[PDB]
Amino acid sequence: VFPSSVYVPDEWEVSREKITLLRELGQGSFGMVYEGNARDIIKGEAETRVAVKTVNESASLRERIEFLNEASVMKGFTCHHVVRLLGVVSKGQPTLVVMELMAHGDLKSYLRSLRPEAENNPGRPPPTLQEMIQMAAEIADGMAYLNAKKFVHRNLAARNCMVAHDFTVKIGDFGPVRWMAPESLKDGVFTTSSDMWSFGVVLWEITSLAEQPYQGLSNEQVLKFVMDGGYLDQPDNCPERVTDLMRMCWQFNPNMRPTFLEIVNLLKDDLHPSFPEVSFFHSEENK
Repeated sequence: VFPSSVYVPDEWEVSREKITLLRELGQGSFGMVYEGNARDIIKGEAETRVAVKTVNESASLRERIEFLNEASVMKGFTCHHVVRLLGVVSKGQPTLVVMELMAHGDLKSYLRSLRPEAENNPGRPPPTLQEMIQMAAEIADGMAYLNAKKFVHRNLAARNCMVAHDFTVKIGDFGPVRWMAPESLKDGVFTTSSDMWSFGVVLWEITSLAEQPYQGLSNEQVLKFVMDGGYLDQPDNCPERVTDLMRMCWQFNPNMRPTFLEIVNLLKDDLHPSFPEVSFFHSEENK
């Protein structure tokens, strides 16, 4: 077994010289991710802020190929609520995969920065109900898109959601006992329905400002607790509407949980005016 390189140097190929790296953003599944700038990568803008993925130096040839193969797959995604591919540098080493930059980082980090005791509090109040409903809809929309494209996330969590410069939340990377559905923990079965369970946990993270799920329980205890039918307690003074969403996501029977499109449908009337203009839900592709 050995993967063939499916990436085709096409319109997505970007000359290395157009990419300038500024700083490290953190380790990605394949290697260090950097914040950078790209010259003339998007029609209409002289330079674009970007995130640049690289592959570990210790990576095998096979892994380097898998890295590029994932980039090729991303050429087919065009959702506003899923972090998008902008370009690829496959000529020579190191291989670079250029993505749109999410200036505010992962959702977990962002949430924890809004905590009152946060040493890096931006001086802004925690998410309002309105902002939470908006985040829920954006995340659900991105997930609905992946589901339409026939992809199961398997790792949805606040740490894997990203926040843009205008605070739009998007699905980040994807191919964690505290985020897994009981059926997944029991039979290793992953579906869009188990993704829904994880979505509920993300809502819980949003309403608790990223507290650790089931804090106090070992991974061992969580495994039994969840498979026994137990679920997370509602965070203090959690908005009733978000609590209702969580409860739907945590139905023991996966068949009883809502779909991501149904989540967006439930929230559609309470979103920013721009939502219908950018969502998968309101696009002609949602059929």
